[PDB]
Amino acid sequence: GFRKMAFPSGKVEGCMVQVTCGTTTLNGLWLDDVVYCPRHVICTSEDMLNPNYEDLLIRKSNHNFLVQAGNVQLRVIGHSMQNCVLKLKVDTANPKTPKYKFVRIQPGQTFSVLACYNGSPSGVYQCAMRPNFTIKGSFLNGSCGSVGFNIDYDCVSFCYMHHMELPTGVHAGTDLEGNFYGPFVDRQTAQAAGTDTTITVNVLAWLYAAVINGDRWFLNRFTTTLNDFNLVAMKYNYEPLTQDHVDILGPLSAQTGIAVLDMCASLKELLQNGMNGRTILGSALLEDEFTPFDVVRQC
Amino acid sequence: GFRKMAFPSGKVEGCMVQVTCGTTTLNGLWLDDVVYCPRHVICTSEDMLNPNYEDLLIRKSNHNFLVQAGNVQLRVIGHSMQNCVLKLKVDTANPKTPKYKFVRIQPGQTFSVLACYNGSPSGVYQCAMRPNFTIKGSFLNGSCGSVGFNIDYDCVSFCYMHHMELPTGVHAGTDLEGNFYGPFVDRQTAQAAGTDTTITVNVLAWLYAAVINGDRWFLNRFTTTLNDFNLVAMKYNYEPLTQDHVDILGPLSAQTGIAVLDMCASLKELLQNGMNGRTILGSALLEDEFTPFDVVRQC
Ligand SMILES: [Zn+2]
Ligand SMILES: [Zn+2]
Ligand SMILES: [Zn+2]
Ligand SMILES: [Zn+2]
Repeated sequence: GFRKMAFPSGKVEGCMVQVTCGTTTLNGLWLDDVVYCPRHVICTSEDMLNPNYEDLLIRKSNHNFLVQAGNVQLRVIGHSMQNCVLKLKVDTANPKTPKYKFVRIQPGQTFSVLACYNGSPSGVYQCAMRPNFTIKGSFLNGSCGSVGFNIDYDCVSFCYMHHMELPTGVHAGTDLEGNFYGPFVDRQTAQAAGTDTTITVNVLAWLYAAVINGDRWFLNRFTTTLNDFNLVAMKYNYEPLTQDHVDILGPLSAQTGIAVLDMCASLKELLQNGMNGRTILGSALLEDEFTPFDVVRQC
Repeated sequence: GFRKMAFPSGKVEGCMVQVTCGTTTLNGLWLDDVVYCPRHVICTSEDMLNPNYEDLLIRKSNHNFLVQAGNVQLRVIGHSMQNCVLKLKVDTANPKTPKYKFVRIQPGQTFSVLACYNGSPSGVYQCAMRPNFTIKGSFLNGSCGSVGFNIDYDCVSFCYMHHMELPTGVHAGTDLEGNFYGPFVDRQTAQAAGTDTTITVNVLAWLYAAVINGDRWFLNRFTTTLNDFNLVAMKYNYEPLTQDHVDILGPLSAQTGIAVLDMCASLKELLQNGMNGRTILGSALLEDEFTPFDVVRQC
């Protein structure tokens, strides 16, 4: 069978802490002797309208930051602002610190989010960095500081920290060095996401998953070319397909005996004719939040 | 926002072990001094055509069972068959054993699956016990023994262990005492799932989630009665709605200001008119794998 699957979240659960500074409380990421959290923990609600973060951070010293792991306080002994994240140096290294790296991921790639509330993990789900650098997530109040990650079996690649819901109801945040994905700033003002487009190479990987799992009704007797496939992609706001994308689809092509362009042709007719009320892998729409790697691990 | 969300899987990752007995290797659940796994670990491929499990298990002693946690062997010192599960008593209690209970869940309830391969957690996803007591999962070879669970913040309720893919491609397994959900037996023969029906109370909870999250186009100016709502339910293979279901939807009703029957009326027109190509919460079909409790925790 085939489902949207997150990585196991244990190695990250042991890294989540609660951070308070004033009445504002959000989640933090404790790795070695550093806790990472979004800087707007130092902001009141009024502050968020137009924050001068350097100035706000000057009125704050170490003892203003309340870092808690379960029922234990960690003594802050140094604070820094790296872009939009606060680095709270503390006295004790996290004993549960896995091997980890910080990676900025690319639009179209997927990661797992450990959704947290006041330092407590509440749930885990898989999601994708939309092309317009937003994510469609699930972030209640106090979920700020929740991190996105991938696990390549030994170490945790941290790639996301949640900072904001935007007026569209969609989600924005940073890498773990504090740089926003996309044009967003951690301020409570109007901010456009811009047009979001379907992750074409992912959609194709899904169809390949479908074929592997027995759903192959959408298979056609036509074929197509890449440029003419892309002429329909632009029409239906799909990312243009490249030869790289064709190569990544290679192993799925080599398993299904279905050439990439032949799949591009069936995708073409689904886009120009719709899906007629039928489903692929139990979805009535074209699914773009599985990378070719995601599909491969499930097959 | 709103996504299908699994529980944090750390407390379960530390319980997964690998079990071998012959060339057959699957996953096990190590809690206190007991490892639990599906009994057909004692079966060859030939055995599975018509296994006499008591007889097969007699030819097996303790030293035939290879129980491994990462790179450590656990000495088996007693073996039992409880229904369709093997209870491998071992010498060392699992140090990471959380507080846990074994619960048999009810059709329509949801749980998280920690999908594993040879004792290693590979991913986690949320799913529902379909009314016909199957689950639509993601189970590669060697995923047998993977467990389903809920976490009620302190203890892990284990409710599922995967035993079988059926000829439909759908999934069947047992509670942790070894009793199949549904009419299925751990034998490689033809086995019908029977007609699967939509989990009506869940679908309604989803619409309530949708309303809360801003999608409310499906709201109508009609209303309806419960029996006439159910007269359309039977037509579209939906579980009949009861007063209990209405009560569970209560808090969502009290939050949305939308009476349950008014929602049942909008559901009625979606079932008899379809969804016209639009989406609710980004789905082009009616979603039934969120309980009212699932929706409530996300709101
Ligand atoms: Zn925030
Ligand atoms: Zn690594
Ligand atoms: Zn098996
Ligand atoms: Zn409990």
